Amino acid sequence: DKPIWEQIGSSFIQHYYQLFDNDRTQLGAIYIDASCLTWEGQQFQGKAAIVEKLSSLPFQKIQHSITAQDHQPTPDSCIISMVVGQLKADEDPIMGFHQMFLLKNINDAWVCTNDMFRLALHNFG
Amino acid sequence: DKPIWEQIGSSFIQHYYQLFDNDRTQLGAIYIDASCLTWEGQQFQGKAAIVEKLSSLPFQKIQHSITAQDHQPTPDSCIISMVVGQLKADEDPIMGFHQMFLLKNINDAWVCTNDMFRLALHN
Repeated sequence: DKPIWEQIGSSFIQHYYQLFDNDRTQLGAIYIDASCLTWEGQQFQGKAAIVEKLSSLPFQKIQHSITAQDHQPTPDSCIISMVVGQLKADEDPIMGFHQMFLLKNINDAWVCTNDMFRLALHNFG
Repeated sequence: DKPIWEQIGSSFIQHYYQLFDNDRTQLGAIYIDASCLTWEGQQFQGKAAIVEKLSSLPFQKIQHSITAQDHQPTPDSCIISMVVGQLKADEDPIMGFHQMFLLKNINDAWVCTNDMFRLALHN
């Protein structure tokens, strides 16, 4: 009785972070040539540029934890998902993050066409 | 200047928060009948339900400030806008929030088809 979009969105999220936290050089499998990534405000178009950027991050170990995830179907048969959570890389402070994914079913598989990620900064005084 | 999707997206965000902060019962103006909202994990389907929920919020006045806004175009001619910010309702403590919008041009006008909102935790 759980909607298809929640089932698919939840499984996609789990798989994405599993790949991210263990071997991000293998993340291309979930993107396509026409994909777009926005990381910390910077945009990257196309699978090649996206995998290059993600693989390039100066972290040795990364772990994501999901606080909440919401999924909805969109008018063009896609699935849109919003994730709020925390992340811990190396010995950097744990920080919150927000991420959005748009999934489309192509060739009988759900892949990501749009990925937007932003890490929270702490507001100092 | 800014890419077309950032121009449209940033203008939509301004319209949405201006309506929320100044006359939220008129928020229907930026939705369509089939829009969907998930608010603090609860889903409100259709413009009627969405506008009733937002109108019903237990505060008289609210002000939002956007601390970061990111926008992307999609292959199917839509725009995704991702926002982080702070808000203050009446005399309550300032609270952080995250919101995401999916926009589509329907009947020659950009409108929101999907909206997700979450208040910042802070355990």
